[PDB]
Amino acid sequence: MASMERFLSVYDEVQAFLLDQLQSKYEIDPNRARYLRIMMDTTCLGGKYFRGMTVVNVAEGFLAVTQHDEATKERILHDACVGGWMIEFLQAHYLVEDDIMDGSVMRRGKPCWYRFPGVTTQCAINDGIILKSWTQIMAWHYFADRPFLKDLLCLFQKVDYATAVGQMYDVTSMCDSNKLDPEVAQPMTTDFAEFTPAIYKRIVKYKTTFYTYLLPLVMGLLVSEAAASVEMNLVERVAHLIGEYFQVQDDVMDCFTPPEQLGKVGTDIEDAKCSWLAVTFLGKANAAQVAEFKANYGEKDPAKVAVVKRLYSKANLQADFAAYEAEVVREVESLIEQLKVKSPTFAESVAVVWEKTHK
Amino acid sequence: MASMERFLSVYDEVQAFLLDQLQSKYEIDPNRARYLRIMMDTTCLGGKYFRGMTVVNVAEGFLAVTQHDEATKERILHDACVGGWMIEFLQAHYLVEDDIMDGSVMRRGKPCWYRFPGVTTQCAINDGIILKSWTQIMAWHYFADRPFLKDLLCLFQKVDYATAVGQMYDVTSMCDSNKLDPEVAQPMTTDFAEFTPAIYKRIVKYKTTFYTYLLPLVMGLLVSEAAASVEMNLVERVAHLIGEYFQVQDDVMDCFTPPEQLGKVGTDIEDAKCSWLAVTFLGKANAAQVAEFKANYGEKDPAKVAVVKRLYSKANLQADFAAYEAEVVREVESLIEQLKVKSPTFAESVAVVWEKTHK
Ligand SMILES: Cc1ccc(-c2noc(CNC(C)C)n2)cc1
Ligand SMILES: Cc1ccc(-c2noc(CNC(C)C)n2)cc1
Ligand SMILES: [Zn+2]
Ligand SMILES: [Zn+2]
Ligand SMILES: [Zn+2]
Ligand SMILES: [Zn+2]
Repeated sequence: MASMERFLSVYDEVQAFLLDQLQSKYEIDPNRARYLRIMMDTTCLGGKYFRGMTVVNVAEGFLAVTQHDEATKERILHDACVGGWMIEFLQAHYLVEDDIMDGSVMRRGKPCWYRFPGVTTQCAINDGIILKSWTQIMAWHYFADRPFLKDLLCLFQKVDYATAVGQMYDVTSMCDSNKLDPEVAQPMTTDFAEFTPAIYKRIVKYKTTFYTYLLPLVMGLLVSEAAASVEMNLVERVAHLIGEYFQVQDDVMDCFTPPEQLGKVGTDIEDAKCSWLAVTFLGKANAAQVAEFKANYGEKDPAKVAVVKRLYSKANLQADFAAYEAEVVREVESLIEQLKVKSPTFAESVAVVWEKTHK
Repeated sequence: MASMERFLSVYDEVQAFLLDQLQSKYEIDPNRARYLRIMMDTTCLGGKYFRGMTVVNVAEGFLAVTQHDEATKERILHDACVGGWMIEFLQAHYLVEDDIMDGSVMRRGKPCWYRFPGVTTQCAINDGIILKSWTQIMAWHYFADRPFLKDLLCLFQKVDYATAVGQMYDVTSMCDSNKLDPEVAQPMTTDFAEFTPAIYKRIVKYKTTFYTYLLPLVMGLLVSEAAASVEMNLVERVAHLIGEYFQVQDDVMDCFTPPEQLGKVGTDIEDAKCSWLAVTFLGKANAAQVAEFKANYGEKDPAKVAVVKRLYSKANLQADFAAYEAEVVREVESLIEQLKVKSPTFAESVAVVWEKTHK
């Protein structure tokens, strides 16, 4: 059976299971069941399933090199699908809540969930909450007597928290740390002294890399009972690296990719985002350019936003990007190499992820 | 050591642990640490700790009748405190998010967390997320090799989901189920055909009773390894009952308790809440009263809200309340009785909860 076909089938099974359990154990009525079904489809379907499918692809890899009965192969593949869906639903949770937090308009060329006329922020905050509880209902039901249950839940829990800590670093990234105070409305930074590579790297690592890269790879290993074909410090380093690279590209596209293709009008300039472009720009600008940057950044006035774009184009950031890219390629290949010692299968799955990321 | 003193001490220890782990493992900086410390104190302290302290009080009960070394007594009491705090933090999560959802103004005579000038909805949604992840960080750290870890996490997870399902029943309680549709803005009900005792009881059971009553009692039993001194169906029924009673009283106070004492201006009338008062009023009104109810309910126009209050006063709802109260007292005492078979200690703790609730 092809992997996508399995993964999509498992969605319909898990949806049926969750909705049926609401009826049999939570006294739900059909109209509310239908609301949550539509919620689930609208927030969880329609992407490329990179994160979910990685869990499946990692598991498929170990299946080729490990002796198993047929029924075990199926159980492993089914576990990989459910685990994959746990990450997609985790992602959907974060996307629903982030869009509300940020006052976002569109997501995947369609309106954000909270904007749907019969949803509203009042319901959508809680719909996002339910998405994440669904990930745990899946794990407890499907993996009830799996040996990996404890480790899986512990990992998931750590990644979730990292993500939320990351979101916090992200939403406060235009503030001066020394001014943060729940009592005092927060001004945007004037100096941009916290627009550094290290500070940037901290936001992306917590906000994105743990749930996008670390979680699917390690979940793959857990459902395959293969945590011992790898050096966990290595899997960490390579994920944080591929993950960083991922965010550099979406920081670049937020700026220089028409809103048609982005599936979203970019507002990193006007949100005064600590993006790779602003940081890298500030690491190479002369004094007159830094002053012009500061006079325009974080302003919706389209004219000021077109000034920030001008400065980035002028400053030749594509050269910095290709330099970054060359170094990331170096480091990723070296890490892949170090992964091949213990597992060529796992190293090949990390190679396949990095490819999809790069292209 | 007195129980409150222990419980508050354990707060300072758990706060220190969580903040220290952010620094040592999540690369946090001191100013963000201070933000989250203030967040934690402002959202989690200041209440009566009924839910948290019940876990402690249940555990104290079994300590009197069970042979244990001193070090075990302390470990059990310490576990009860941490578990208690897991419920307070769960509650804080729900209060932070509900206040945002509902556009609430005050909570405990102080502004809702999201209203604080240096917070904003953008941060407060995520602060609420962190509150709930903190409950899991506590459990995994403090209860890492406890035999009850699995059961505790499973229970907590079920209660959390129930609560979120409950919130959903609550936020959609003024809609007609047959009209719910994420595509179509939701009108308030015209007929009030879903303002029934059964429908009311469904909202309160999911929204409140699981986290407020079931969770503290069962968590008490789990940390005491005493799940076998009770009949779990009984503990369920008595909690759902005391819990329902709880909501009937706060539905009454939302209306007839000055905002000074409530710690919050009530808006159940103008939110068109399925409260006990509206339901009970509709179960006894004549046709002219139902029509007047319908012409005023769910409207901020204070004059219309004063009409709804008039109708409730006229309709003699206090008599219905005392009738309800007499029946709840009957049923609770009968359940206590059925609990005494297996455990007089547990039955006495359920007696102590019901007292605090009643008074
Ligand atoms: C585990 C994992 C996670 C994310 C990705 C990924 N995300 O976006 C892309 C493709 N973005 C190109 C088309 C610009 N690949 C791949 C693997
Ligand atoms: C386990 C648990 C949970 C809640 C309560 C409770 N809540 O509020 C009150 C007191 N409300 C009176 C002063 C009107 N008792 C008690 C025990
Ligand atoms: Zn965001
Ligand atoms: Zn972006
Ligand atoms: Zn509410
Ligand atoms: Zn209320």
